[PDB]
Amino acid sequence: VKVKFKYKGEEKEVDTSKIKKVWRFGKFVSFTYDDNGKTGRGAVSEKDAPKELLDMLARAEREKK
DNA sequence: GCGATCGC
DNA sequence: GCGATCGC
Repeated sequence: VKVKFKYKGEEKEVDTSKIKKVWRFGKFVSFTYDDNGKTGRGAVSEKDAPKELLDMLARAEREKK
């Protein structure tokens, strides 16, 4: 699933298969992802988040140490 | 300031 | 250990 978001006001897209960590941050769903060997950070407003990312968020929470 | 991650 | 990164 492709996640579309804005990074410094510019459109960006990341596949869920590259996403690492996902968490709720206020009104946003924050995430980190693998950007060809480097950590990338992105955020999408929760109301705009696709289902696949919201499902990953749920899983992340249930299993957080 | 909000939550967490994660660079250094 | 501490502080920048992400949007606002």
